[PDB]
Amino acid sequence: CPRFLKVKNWETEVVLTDTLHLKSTLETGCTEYICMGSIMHPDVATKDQLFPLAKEFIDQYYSSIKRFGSKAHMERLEEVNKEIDTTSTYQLKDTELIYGAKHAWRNASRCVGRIQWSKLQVFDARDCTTAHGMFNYICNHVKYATNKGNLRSAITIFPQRTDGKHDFRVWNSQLIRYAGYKQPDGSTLGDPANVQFTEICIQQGWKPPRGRFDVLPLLLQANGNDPELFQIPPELVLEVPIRHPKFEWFKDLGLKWYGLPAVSNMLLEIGGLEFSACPFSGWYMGTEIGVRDYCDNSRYNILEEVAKKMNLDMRKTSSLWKDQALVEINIAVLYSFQSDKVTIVDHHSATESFIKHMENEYRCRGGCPADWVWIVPPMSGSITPVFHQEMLNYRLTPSFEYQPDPWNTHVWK
Amino acid sequence: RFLKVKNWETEVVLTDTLHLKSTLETGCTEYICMGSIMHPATKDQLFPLAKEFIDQYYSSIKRFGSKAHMERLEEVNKEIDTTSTYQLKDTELIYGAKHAWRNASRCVGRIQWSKLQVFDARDCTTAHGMFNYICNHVKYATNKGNLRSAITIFPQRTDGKHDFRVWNSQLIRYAGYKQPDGSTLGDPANVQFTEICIQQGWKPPRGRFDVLPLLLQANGNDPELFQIPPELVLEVPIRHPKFEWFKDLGLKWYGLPAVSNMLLEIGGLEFSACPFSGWYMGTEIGVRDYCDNSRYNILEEVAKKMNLDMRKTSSLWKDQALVEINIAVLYSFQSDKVTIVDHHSATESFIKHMENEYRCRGGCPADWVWIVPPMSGSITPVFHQEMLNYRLTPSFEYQPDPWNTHVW
Ligand code: HEM
Ligand code: HEM
Ligand SMILES: Cc1cc(CCNCc2ccc3ccc(N)nc3c2)ccc1C#N
Ligand SMILES: Cc1cc(CCNCc2ccc3ccc(N)nc3c2)ccc1C#N
Ligand SMILES: C[C@H](O)[C@H](O)[C@H]1CNc2nc(N)[nH]c(=O)c2N1
Ligand SMILES: C[C@H](O)[C@H](O)[C@H]1CNc2nc(N)[nH]c(=O)c2N1
Ligand SMILES: [Zn+2]
Repeated sequence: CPRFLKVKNWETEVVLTDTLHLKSTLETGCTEYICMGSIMHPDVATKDQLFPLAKEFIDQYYSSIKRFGSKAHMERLEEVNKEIDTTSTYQLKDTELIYGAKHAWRNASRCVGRIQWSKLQVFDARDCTTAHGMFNYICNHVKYATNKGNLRSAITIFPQRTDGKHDFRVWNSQLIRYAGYKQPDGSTLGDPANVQFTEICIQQGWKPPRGRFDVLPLLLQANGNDPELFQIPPELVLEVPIRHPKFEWFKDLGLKWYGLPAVSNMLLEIGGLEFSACPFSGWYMGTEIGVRDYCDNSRYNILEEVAKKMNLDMRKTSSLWKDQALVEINIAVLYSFQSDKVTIVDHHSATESFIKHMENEYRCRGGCPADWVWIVPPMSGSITPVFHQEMLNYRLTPSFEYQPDPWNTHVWK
Repeated sequence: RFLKVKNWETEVVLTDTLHLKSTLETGCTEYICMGSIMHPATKDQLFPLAKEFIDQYYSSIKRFGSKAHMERLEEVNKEIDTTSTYQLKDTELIYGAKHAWRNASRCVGRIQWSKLQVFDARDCTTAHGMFNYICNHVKYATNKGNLRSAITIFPQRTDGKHDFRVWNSQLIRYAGYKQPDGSTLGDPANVQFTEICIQQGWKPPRGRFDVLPLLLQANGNDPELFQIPPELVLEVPIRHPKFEWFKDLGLKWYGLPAVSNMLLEIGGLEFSACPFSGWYMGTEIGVRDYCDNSRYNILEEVAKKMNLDMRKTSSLWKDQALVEINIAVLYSFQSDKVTIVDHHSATESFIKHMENEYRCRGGCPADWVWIVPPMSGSITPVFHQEMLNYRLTPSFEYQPDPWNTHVW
């Protein structure tokens, strides 16, 4: 590979030079003859697989703290090496855990919020043994991160994978999400994205209120055991009713959303160690709710209803009634969060901050991997600066990864 | 291997085999994706390329290994041997041109690919000739508002010193002027080209929407200036169906998007001059041309007139203004009976096209970064459509601006 790759911004003419891509560790899925950049997704580590992965990470940590080649560095290498030899795995120090979590975020190509990467509260839950204990750790996380509306980015990290039959898993895709219910007539109540998970919860014993915005229970698996249900205390679940600054009728739509986006189904990989339960949270970009959650056809799908209340001509697509309604909905989401003082960022601010982050990263780190397809917001793409910015995408480690759904793999006891 | 693409909204899963055919590089590697980067002969090289193309042409007309097929390969071989090149048949030319369009991974309008009027201009020898061919193209394609896709193909490259080139980036574009106070009048995208026209003798009206002259290079000679006859230039005054004040902005655009700086490659042959044209998707003008910061940049002016609060970005004043502008553009073109497609309609057609191509051809190369419209992305079906990008030939390629290579 070429040592220097250039990216250009076609709006500002600014040219950046990437050297960091040489540290790329895994495959993107693309080849020389085909690009898979719009594909959504294109038994444990053996001792010999584990050695060089650990060393790579340890070197990286010690390089970051300006102690590369030091006695403490060489000693840590030796201690790790001996641990893998005698136990087939190793345990990270707290400092290394914190560094690795922050870097998984820093390395997340698809995240437009990474300017904040170094400000991440890390909770070490590696001493947790039961699903009840996971619940306790999770409640504390939610309360800390919510902070009465002044959100704080955080991650809680449960014990790493051992033999793969003792995995810790949060079965929820996010800590807070709304139930979806399929009706006998084929219609869907609540959030259609969550129907499958909802059915599992009901089967596991959950009594469903069967409403439109029912906060799902936690379904928590510890040490490879069967998962257990827990209700999050409602006072810990911060929600915002959606209203519009001009349209008095908007509140009559009865919409609301939760303040804390807290993804709980990813896998954190550090130094070849695998943390299958590592729920993390930041705060929302408005479009996540206003465009995707509300206006996707396979989600809440509210465009028609809003357009009708806006008295728009909905007969021809060329009237842009959809686009017109889309903007008002996103105005409403941002207005409601700001009014209740719950942290949220609009897509203009977020993308402008990302450009500055990207430029800084190129300066100090020699690059910043970015997935344009994900970075560009789902509305008004070209009026944000990221649209015009060439990006290079590649995978650095530590990283957040997708993993299979736990109900697909779990061995029921 | 067979590759699958999934639509995440419909859950439809298509299977791509067509990608196995590509031999050209994309720029990405196993470790680095360049999907958002805008830009990632000899007898010996020439014959296999010719052979590949003849083969797929005769394969496409259901006569692979026919008597005609064998003879053509032999004929082409002799011609490359004895002349260092070869000439396409008319049929091959037309097939080649339609397929370059079909294979254009960045084009959302490809449902139309087989409907393309091909104007053969390979007998052209002078800039005056080029002008004549171009006028006929514009007149035919414009068709009084009922636009018709067309391509005019000028003689292929020989030694590189005698290229035919249309120096304009589009046949019809507006001039851009650098003002004493450092601002720009008209279209900033064309400031450089405009300056070259001025220096070559063009007397500029110095307005906001001055139709540029044609600057035409034939056979490697110095380019020459021509004024397109105004009656051939269809333009649309932009008004809004609800905001009576919108027409007071004095905005307009031309009806015919006619890209003129690309290179058409067929069977190893290079057509450095091949202006082609279709019709507009509204966002091209309403989002990019009008609202890009580096273009006409009208958002602030429009938002003023809408009396929006422009203090905080979270008011989404830009997004509001953007929608209204695009409403105006569509309404204006439609009211004037000038062909235009909205991004909802176009992306919808593109999905149907993809379905067609997977069914009959085994896939469809597509560049999601370009296919998804620059506004309202995820409320169009292409946002939710996984796409595989790969390079098939015949193709349209970029080439350098002629003023960076030409000696006078
Ligand atoms: C602090 C404010 C943050 C903002 C505004 C933000 C913004 C975003 C947005 C808008 C996306 C696209 C999500 C989607 O469309 O589904 C995203 C993706 C992502 N974010 Fe961030 N984020 C923040 C914090 C975090 C944190 C704290 C982490 C981890 C420590 C993180 C890691 C990721 C990852 C791994 C993805 C890719 C998600 C996927 O592939 O499904 N982000 N972020
Ligand atoms: C008939 C109606 C057509 C529509 C609605 C349409 C639509 C579009 C749009 C919106 C783009 C993106 C352009 C940009 O953002 O700059 C594009 C790209 C492209 N189109 Fe089409 N198009 C049409 C006809 C054609 C024709 C007739 C040809 C050639 C024979 C063609 C070949 C291409 C190529 C090569 C690109 C890529 C341009 C580049 O790489 O800069 N299209 N099309
Ligand atoms: C349909 C689908 C969607 C997704 C995106 C989920 N990722 C959301 C996410 C992740 C991290 C975030 C961090 C901050 C924030 N505001 N939003 C964040 C949102 C993944 C997989 C599939 C599948 N299959
Ligand atoms: C600034 C820049 C822009 C571009 C995109 C031009 N693509 C226009 C185009 C091409 C073909 C079209 C076909 C139909 C249509 N409606 N519009 C069509 C518009 C490429 C290179 C550079 C550079 N440097
Ligand atoms: C098909 C396409 O890859 C898919 O719809 C992607 C596009 N870009 C995205 N970008 C973000 N931020 N989030 C998404 O879910 C998606 N979906
Ligand atoms: C940097 C990025 O590749 C560039 O801005 C692209 C993005 N997608 C695009 N898509 C279309 N249709 N037209 C464009 O000019 C661009 N520009
Ligand atoms: Zn790629």
